[PDB]
Amino acid sequence: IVGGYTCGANTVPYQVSLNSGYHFCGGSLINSQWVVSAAHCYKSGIQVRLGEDNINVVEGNEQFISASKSIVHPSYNSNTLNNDIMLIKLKSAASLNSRVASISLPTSCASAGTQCLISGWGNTKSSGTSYPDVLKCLKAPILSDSSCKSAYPGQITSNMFCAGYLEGGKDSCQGDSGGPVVCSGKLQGIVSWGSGCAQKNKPGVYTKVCNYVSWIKQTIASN
Ligand SMILES: [Ca+2]
Repeated sequence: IVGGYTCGANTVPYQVSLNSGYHFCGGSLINSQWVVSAAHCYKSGIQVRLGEDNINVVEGNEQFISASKSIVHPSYNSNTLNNDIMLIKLKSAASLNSRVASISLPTSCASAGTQCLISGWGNTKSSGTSYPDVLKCLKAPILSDSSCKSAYPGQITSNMFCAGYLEGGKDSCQGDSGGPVVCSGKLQGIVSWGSGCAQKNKPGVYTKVCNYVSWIKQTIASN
């Protein structure tokens, strides 16, 4: 997250870190057994880390749970990042508490202009590289579809939305991928892509989770 703030330990209790020997992507706990992330974050051998603040220190509220299954969307296209969503099943149910909690899925899609909370352990520099140890947060508005298409002509599908600040300076970034965009208490986006981070006229692009609720529900009913 570039231009964000320190969230505060466990104040984003649905935020997970996906670990394969190191943090590589975020995700969102949607119930005791299931995490939503980005398909482009797929790796074999994922351990889901819940209750994290500093990902390099055991602070006492973590639950580390292996993935048993990962399910990339049937129509994910890594070339265009269309359908950039994945489900991860945990080997055992998380113990839900004040610091480890699920986030609601949407019923309706989010409105343009809504201020959402984006969070992660990704790079905090727009030019160069610095990865934070503690969880970072950013408040960012959903941009209009017209504005998003203008920014990335020929590349925005109906399953994507833009959010952030066209003047630059505030965005998600590498390493935030797969983590949440929460709007009115619902998981409305997944950190997906963008040209660079926090660059002028290049806002972040996010998977539009409300297009996937029927797939999420039937997949979890079946696995
Ligand atoms: Ca920790």
